[PDB]
Amino acid sequence: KYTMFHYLRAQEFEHGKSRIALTNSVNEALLNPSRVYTFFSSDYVKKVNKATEAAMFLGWVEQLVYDFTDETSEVSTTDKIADITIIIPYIGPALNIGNMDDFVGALIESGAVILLEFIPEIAIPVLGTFALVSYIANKVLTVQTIDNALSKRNEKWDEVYKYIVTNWLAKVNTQIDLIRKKMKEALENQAEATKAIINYQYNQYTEEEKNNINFNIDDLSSKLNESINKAMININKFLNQCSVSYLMNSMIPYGVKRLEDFDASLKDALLKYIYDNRGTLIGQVDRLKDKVNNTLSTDIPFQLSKYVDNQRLLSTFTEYIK
Repeated sequence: KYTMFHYLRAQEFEHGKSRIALTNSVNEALLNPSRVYTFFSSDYVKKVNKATEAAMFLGWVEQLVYDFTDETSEVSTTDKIADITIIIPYIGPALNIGNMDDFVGALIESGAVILLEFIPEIAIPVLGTFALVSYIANKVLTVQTIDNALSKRNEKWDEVYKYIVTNWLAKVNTQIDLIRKKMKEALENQAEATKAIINYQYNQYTEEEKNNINFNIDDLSSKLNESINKAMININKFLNQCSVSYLMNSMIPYGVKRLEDFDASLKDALLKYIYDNRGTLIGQVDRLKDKVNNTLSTDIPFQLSKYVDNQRLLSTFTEYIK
C-alpha cells in the first residue's frame, strides 16, 4: 500500500492562505493539500486544530512547544530486547517501518531486523581445509610448518570477520542511516507544519489586537529546532544500538559457527599430521600437539575497532562485550 516515501509526502504541504490541519490518518493527509499527516498523539492533533482566541494565544504557543518536545523526546526503555535498551516508539508510525500496528512490540519479537527493507545475505559458506591439507601433505614436519598452518587459520578468521563487517557496513548501516536521515526530515516537517498552523491564526488577529503581542517566529522556529536536536540524539542512540545489535546477534554468529567448524577440521588434520610424522622427533611430539590444541580451542576475538573509527558504534560495541 504505502512505502516509506509516501508517509514522508503525507507530511508535506504547499504554502497557502488556507488553514492547514494535522491528521492521524495517512490516507486523508495525501488526498488533501491542506491536511498534513502526523505520528503525534490524537491529543496533539486536537490541540492544534482548535481555533484560538487572541488572549490565549501565547499560552497556546507555550503548550504546543511543550507538547512537541514531549512527543518528540518520547523514549521507552523496556529491556526485554537483547542489546537494545532504548526505543523510540514513534519511528514506525512516522515512516511506515513497524507497520510493514505495534512497533515496540515488533522490535521485541523480531529484533532489529525490522528496520531493514532489504535483508542482506547472511549465510556464510562452508570453510574448507583443503589448502592446508595440501600444504602439509608431504611436507617434512617442523615448527614453522605448524606455525604457518596456524597463522593461516588466524588469517581465515580475520577474513570472515572482514567479510561480515563489510556486508554489514554496506547493506545494513546504509539502510539504517536512511531512517536516521529521514527521521530528521519527518521531524523538520512537523516543525514547519506547526509553525504554519500557528502563524495562520496570528494573521487573523486585528492589528491593534495583533500589535499588542509580537509573534517572534525566529524565537519559535528556533525553539523547535533545539527540541528536534534533542530527539535526534535519542534516535541516533537508538539506531546505533540496533546496528551493533544486528551485527552481533544476526550476522557475526553465522561466521563463527563456520570458523569453529573449520578449527575443528584443521585440528584433526594437524594432529594426525603430527602423529603420522612423530618419528622426526624420535616420537616425542607432545609440545606440538599441545600447541595446536590450545590454539584451536579458542576463538579469535572479534574487534569492531579494526573496521570502524566511529565513536557511537564502538562504545555500543563495548557495551556488548560484557
